[PDB]
Amino acid sequence: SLAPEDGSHRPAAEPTPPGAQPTAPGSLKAPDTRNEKLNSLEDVRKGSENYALTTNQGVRIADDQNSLRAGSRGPTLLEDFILREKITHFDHERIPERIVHARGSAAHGYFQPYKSLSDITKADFLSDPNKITPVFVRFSTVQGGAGSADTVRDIRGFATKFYTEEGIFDLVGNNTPIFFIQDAHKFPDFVHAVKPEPHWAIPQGQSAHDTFWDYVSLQPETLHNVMWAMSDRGIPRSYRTMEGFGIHTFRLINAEGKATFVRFHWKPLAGKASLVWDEAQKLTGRDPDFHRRELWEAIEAGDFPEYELGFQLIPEEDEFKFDFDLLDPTKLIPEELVPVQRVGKMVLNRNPDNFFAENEQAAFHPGHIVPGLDFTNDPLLQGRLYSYTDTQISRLGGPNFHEIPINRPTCPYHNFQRDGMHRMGIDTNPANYEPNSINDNWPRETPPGPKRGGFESYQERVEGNKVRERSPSFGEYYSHPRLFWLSQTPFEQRHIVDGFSFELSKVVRPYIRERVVDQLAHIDLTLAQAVAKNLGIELTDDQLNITPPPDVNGLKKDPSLSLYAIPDGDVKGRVVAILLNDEVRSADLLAILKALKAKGVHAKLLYSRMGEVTADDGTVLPIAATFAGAPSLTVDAVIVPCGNIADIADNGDANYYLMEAYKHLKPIALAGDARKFKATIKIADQGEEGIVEADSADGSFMDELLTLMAAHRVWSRIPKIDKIPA
Amino acid sequence: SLAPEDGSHRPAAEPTPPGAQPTAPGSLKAPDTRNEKLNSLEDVRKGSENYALTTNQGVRIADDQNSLRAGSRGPTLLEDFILREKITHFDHERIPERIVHARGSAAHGYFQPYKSLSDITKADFLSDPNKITPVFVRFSTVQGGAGSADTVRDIRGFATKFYTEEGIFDLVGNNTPIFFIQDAHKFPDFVHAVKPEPHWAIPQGQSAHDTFWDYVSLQPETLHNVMWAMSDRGIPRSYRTMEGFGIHTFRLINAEGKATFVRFHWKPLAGKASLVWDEAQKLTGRDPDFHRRELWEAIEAGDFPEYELGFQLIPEEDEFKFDFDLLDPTKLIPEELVPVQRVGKMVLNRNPDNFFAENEQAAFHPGHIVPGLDFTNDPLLQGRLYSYTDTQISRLGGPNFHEIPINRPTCPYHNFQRDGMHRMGIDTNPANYEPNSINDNWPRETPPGPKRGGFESYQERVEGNKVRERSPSFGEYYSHPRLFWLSQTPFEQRHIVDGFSFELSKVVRPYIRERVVDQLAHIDLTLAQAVAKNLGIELTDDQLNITPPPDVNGLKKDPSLSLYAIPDGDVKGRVVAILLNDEVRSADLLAILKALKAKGVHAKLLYSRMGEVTADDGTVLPIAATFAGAPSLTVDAVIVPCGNIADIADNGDANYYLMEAYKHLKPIALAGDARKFKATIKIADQGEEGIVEADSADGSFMDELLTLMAAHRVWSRIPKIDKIPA
Amino acid sequence: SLAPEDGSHRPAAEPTPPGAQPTAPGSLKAPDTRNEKLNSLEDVRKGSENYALTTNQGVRIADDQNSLRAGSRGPTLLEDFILREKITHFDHERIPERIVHARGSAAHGYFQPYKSLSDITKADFLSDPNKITPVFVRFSTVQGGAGSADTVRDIRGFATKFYTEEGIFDLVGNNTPIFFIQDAHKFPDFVHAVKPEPHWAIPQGQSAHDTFWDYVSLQPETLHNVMWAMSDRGIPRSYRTMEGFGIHTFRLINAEGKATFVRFHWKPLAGKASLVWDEAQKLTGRDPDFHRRELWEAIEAGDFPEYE
Amino acid sequence: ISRLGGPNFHEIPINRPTCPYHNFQRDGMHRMGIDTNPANYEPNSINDNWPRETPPGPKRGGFESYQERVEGNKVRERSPSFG
Ligand code: HEM
Ligand code: HEM
Ligand code: HEM
Repeated sequence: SLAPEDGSHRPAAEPTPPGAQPTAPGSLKAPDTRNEKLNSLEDVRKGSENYALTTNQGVRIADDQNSLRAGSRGPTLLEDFILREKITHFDHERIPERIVHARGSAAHGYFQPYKSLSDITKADFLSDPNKITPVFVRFSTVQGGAGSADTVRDIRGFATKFYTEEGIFDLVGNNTPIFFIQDAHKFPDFVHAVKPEPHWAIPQGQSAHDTFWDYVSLQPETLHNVMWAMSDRGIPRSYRTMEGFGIHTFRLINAEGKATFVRFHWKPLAGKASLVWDEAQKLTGRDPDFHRRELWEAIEAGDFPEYELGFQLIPEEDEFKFDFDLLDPTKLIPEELVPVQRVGKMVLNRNPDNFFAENEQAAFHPGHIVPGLDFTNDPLLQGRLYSYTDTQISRLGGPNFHEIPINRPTCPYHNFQRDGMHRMGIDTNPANYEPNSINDNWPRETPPGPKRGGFESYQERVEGNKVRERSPSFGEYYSHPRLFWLSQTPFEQRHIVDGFSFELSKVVRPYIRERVVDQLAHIDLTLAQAVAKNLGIELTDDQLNITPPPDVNGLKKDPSLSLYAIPDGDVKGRVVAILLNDEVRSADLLAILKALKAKGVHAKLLYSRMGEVTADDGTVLPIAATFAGAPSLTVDAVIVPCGNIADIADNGDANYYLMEAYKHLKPIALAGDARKFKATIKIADQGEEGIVEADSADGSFMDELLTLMAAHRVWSRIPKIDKIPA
Repeated sequence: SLAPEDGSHRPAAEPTPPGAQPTAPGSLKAPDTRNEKLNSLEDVRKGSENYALTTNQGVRIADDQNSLRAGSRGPTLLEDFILREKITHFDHERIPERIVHARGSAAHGYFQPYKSLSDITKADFLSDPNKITPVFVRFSTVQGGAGSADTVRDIRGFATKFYTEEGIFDLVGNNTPIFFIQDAHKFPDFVHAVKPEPHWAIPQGQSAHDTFWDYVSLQPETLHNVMWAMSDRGIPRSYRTMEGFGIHTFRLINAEGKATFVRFHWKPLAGKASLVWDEAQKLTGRDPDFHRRELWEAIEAGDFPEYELGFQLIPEEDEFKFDFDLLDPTKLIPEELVPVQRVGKMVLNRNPDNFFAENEQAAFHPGHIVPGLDFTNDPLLQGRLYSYTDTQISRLGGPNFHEIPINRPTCPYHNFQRDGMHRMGIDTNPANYEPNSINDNWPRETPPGPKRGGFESYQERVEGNKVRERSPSFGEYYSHPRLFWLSQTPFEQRHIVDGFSFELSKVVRPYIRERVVDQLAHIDLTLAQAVAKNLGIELTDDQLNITPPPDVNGLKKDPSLSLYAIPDGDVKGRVVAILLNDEVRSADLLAILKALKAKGVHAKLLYSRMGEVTADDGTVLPIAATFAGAPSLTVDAVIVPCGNIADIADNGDANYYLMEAYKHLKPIALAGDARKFKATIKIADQGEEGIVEADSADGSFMDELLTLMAAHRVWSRIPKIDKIPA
Repeated sequence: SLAPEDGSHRPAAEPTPPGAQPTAPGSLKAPDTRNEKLNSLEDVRKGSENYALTTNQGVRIADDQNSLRAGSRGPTLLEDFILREKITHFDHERIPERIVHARGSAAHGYFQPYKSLSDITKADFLSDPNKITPVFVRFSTVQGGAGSADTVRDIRGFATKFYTEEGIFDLVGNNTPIFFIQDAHKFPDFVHAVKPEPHWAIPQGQSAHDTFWDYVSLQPETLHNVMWAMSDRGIPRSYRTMEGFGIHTFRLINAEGKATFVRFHWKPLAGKASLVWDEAQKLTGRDPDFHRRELWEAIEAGDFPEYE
Repeated sequence: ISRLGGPNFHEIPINRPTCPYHNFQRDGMHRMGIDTNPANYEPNSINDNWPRETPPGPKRGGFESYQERVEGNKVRERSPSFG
């Protein structure tokens, strides 16, 4: 039952493009990629080659194919301890998934700051540009279970665990800069409304159902993050191509004791990019693991996810200087008013070895801060501080979840806590309490100070009566959705209209749709009217006369809110499909592959069957996938070289591949006789912006395609796609 | 610094006698003691001296005395993550106790065979007299909770984990050679009957209640082990002075495939010794931790518990040679018929560092066997095989309880099991199934063989129908109880009678007592009449005429069944109380301590207050405890030196000390005017056997006392003790 | 039939003095003692007389004495679903004990006010003397495990659950009027110092050990409750003869919104009474269930524990 | 047991039998039924041995396994008839 004689079962332990080798555990794929956290996990890494199969008690197994029975056709016997331990472990494999963010994908990496930030914070991980901090990052969706699809419309989580010399700091953020609700007390109501409805547990991974829109229509504080979710921000192309945000205002505390308010940002160095709805939704069917796969394969290829940490900083004396409350997590701070200061870079450069042990069991919690940081009274942040530790208790089995290897600090940890389920650490301290004399009071408290000090809270003044009451300053719900709307390009606005229209069409109770449209009329009447037209709703005279909400501190738009208004495209790590024929013109394929290689763009060679085809010069070309098996959904652009085009000219899958790519706004390039495919996408002979065509592939043809790919999608084609049957 | 300036907070890291120093974690008390398992635990041992106090995430704490509040008389705030982590861990410290044997005391040690047993077993741990195998041993009671008392009347558990090079072997035995029941189906019934009654949860630690004796009276198979429990075997002096037994017949399998039946024995090298019932019972009140303390203090003193492993071996062809079924766990194999062959020595030489992490979390299970051993169809053993894996699941939190450090093998273990709560090992195998080609099928099965082979079951023939039926050969209940009863000394018989008499007097429903007396009359009429007289019950003419059961294979006694018939007294590690007065004669004390020291016997110097006293010659004498503080129950003998005897002659506690010791059959030695105490225990002037007396405490005064100690207790005193008001 | 012909296996369902009859579940000893909470539990009470022995799935069992085997001296078979269920249930009977107060004894009863307290509180259970509120009360020690002894020297817990028409109110108190420490951040340190020491898990049920006195010596705020514990308050004669206190100042709030500060007390109508030390210590050996037994038997006798 | 939290999963409403169920099993996490039987073991006399075993019969009888003949040696072996 062995491996093939040629060694082809084992992936090369070097960087390789997606599809070139089977994927593997990180420590086998990239054994030389190290950091202090990855090294610390070596105590618990288990090999396998050359080892005997055993029970968990170390007894070697002779026959792992059969249960013990009284005769070979007889009953199974109770005394088969080998069968019993294997089946017992299997029967207890599953642990509860996370209440929210159950679907997620993670990797290891490292961070380092660009310069010391000691004038604004004493946090050790930001004190020295040459001090590197290992990280572990998990990206997630919010609503769906751990077996749900990746490219759903949803907010995404972006959680980073920094293993610092002064403790673990978890920055537990999302990919939009606000949340849906203002006070943690409402979190279970909001989550219950977006999650599958309770009688039948439908729908998975979707906010397109009555209960979500019922809640939104009755809680207008949700409308800002709803706008984000209905835009193409809700359907990122990759976890590499979305922004992150801590949402809450936190504090930085320097060695002099000065507090500065801060909001955290991650900027993707691969740039911002999103799918379009129909593409996203079909990809949940054709590849429900698309983002998990893309992240893993980018790290294997050396296309490491990179992100810049950024801080918006506000001095303490400017707390009340905006027209919204800084402590309101439904409000963003526009970068036109407070710029994001660049702070450091994070690089994700190694995949885990075992998804369950490292990803599934990782525990992130925003209460895990370090000296030099502090909280604020944001009432959503305040309630989060209760929930992360308590949940990690039923999910991970007990109070020792910090001893699960992925969660362990790499700095020292010593205290008087003892026992609890699955206790690993064996304490030798004669004392388990303090103050004690019997161990000379060790381990000891440490006064706060500029470095290596004990944690002390910032001594914020508190004055008020004990109340359950929302601050009046939080009761403004429409100005930030309007600012967002007006900062989007015209095509992004169209996609927001379509996202609300699609979702509310799936709400069965028509009055809920009408109440959402009335909320939209309080944001922008153009938006309201465009959604109402798709729902066959007519706005009333009163609704047409609602006064628009005020500008946000004088702003009419802020272009940093748009994905696309400011070009930021980076083609390295993108992928093109190359549709082969049985006699490819090898000069075209040479020119194509050379130009893609120079820009770090990968190729996938597709055909109508698997195996190999031979080019005109004898080059044998292995086929990555069939046209049906790896649809246009999964690539960024499509190139069709010349050769024997008659082999594929009448193939329905090949023609549909181009039609889907065209409808989804992807760049298409056709060389030579492949130009006959222009006819299937039912447009021009003089050509069209977005379709690169030439007698042969070459420097100029590839340059033009690569420039298209740098702009991500061909937005100009939008009006030509409603007629295409695809 | 809170430690005293003179360093007297820290115990000496060297062997010291009981009470000389405070006790400590084993690796701090005996850092030079090692073995392969202790060395492998080093990676999870945590120190304390010189480290900062932190959260579990490694953040240094500055103030561990106060919660975060809004003003120093204000409400506590939810953002106090340091308080929250500390209270959350504490809130979750407890795990379920074991269903039975919840009260237990454990130690590390090692085992070595005296010679290779390869002719009868291929078990690696028995293959070489130079091969030393680490062990971890837990002794326990059965019925009471983890917080119940040590010196109850009960069966004791004796469980040994051997960390072999071919797997963990757990020998999970008790301190009697049979069990109460024949088939595992009845275990919940028996245990429910012995355990506190379900309406009110009384009594703890005791079988002296209606439900236990109701079950016994209805299930005469229980009578053999009940006889053992009612004897002084139910009240051992120490875990170091009891026997252990595997109970079941197992098999040894050699390299040629030959099976030999085997029953396992532990022989205590300190000899056999037990308390008397009134002493045991009072000790549960004065020191409920007396056996746990004694085991720990013996190891800290260097009085290491030592046991010889022995095998009773029966050839396969002798399966049916006895009057009873070898597979019946209510029958013993008399050592007159099959002698115990010595196999090796186990020495327990290190205490744990942390009781919870190493004792509470240890998991022993008799299904953990290694190549060279195998099971038999004993129907109690068969059912045990189901129970120990399952229970260790709710108890220890999941299917990865072998990764808890004390449970881990020291030999390699590799397999395709994955996940489960609290998974520590991070598997790098590309495959999690076999057969596989992707990892060339590793880890791989191993054929059985003479050494280092895979486990294969012995191919025993099975023939019969699927039935729920007890074998007729098991249906004999009285002959082994009678052999036991006949093998006892007269004083041991008297204690058995008194054990039954006391227990049945606590049974509230009189017919249950009557039904039990009827079962006794099927064993031995003398026994049944003596118990009946104590209960005011008169035997009928029919009961007086029940034919005794037959002898066992012609035996009418076997002295190996008695604790005391064949003297095996060791005094090393025993303890003597020395009662001081305010002006002790130093020449007496010097003599006493010198002789005790030469024989390895400990002393505790007692008085009517703490502090010190001064001898006649000015020597300062440190007092260990007061008369009331360390009662006679806790020592093996009592010595009173001369001096100012009028200081203590009318001290009620000093008098009571001697009466208690006397009642409990302990040797008592009186020097000089300490002979005035004869009147308080009613001793005549010619003296009496068991009271050592003289003008001073030498020539042969110490030799006579140490001779009485070697014989444990003064049995011949028993007729005199009923008069003494104590 | 295994019961004796004369029926002396079954205690009479009428009050009887301690030792006169075997003790029995409450609903069999006193079937006509009722309150709203005891009546609401009727849906989950299960009987036994005249019913067949079954699996948990309702399958009747024919032989509850033997495992299924291949021949009557053969190996046990994995298809024995009856054995498997019965052993699986037994293997999971235990749950974690309480972190503190693990040893306790409980009874049902009821509470009634002497007068309407509406001028000081709007709490509905205090609003009318004819309003009866069921209670369930658990008394406990603090340090020992659930199988430790009753007459140790310790603080005792006195916890009452009031099943009111406006919600459950739990009054979770002890038998002395203060506690050992000031701020909850220190609770795990104090409890760890009083509990059995971590290396060897001794001593059970006792504060007479180095780490407790270490902490006391270093934390003089403890000294007041230590005084109480070393007095005979630390060794009550019975749960019926000790006082109870909520310890903390709470607030009462009336219908006008006025707050009054309040501390809560329970006064034993049987009076206050304690053991002496040598008697208490010896009793932990002769009857470690002494307090649990005394409470049960007092109720079976009609000597109901009463507290104001 | 691990999925549903303990050995009393039969008392979760959807899993409950609609016929009678009585036995001597007790306790476990999440125990809903409050047993009033003085006995939690059998054989017992203190409750006249109830609940009681029921012999097999044509209707409403105790379960008994069919007495199939077993013959062979203790082996980990796939029957050749399955190959
Ligand atoms: C700004 C608003 C919030 C953001 C950005 C946020 C972000 C996230 C992210 C990214 C995760 C997944 C961490 C991972 O990958 O494992 C998560 C999990 C969780 N969140 Fe939050 N969340 C927010 C609000 C809240 C609120 C208000 C609560 C409850 C009061 C909460 C309770 C949870 C819980 C229960 C989990 C599961 C944690 C676990 O099992 O380990 N979240 N959150
Ligand atoms: C010969 C008869 C038996 C002997 C000598 C025996 C011995 C022991 C001993 C010494 C322990 C304590 C191990 C330790 O110190 O942790 C124990 C625990 C246990 N026994 Fe047995 N026992 C016997 C029969 C049974 C049977 C028939 C069953 C169930 C079918 C059973 C179920 C258990 C369970 C559930 C535990 C607690 C295990 C744990 O939580 O780790 N015992 N037994
Ligand atoms: C005046 C001070 C306190 C008193 C009077 C008090 C009283 C009690 C009582 C009577 C019980 C047992 C309830 C029962 O019978 O089930 C109990 C249990 C408990 N107490 Fe407190 N206690 C106090 C302080 C604390 C503090 C400061 C903490 C933690 C910060 C705490 C945590 C606990 C916990 C964890 C249990 C176990 C509860 C359970 O498992 O159900 N106690 N306490």
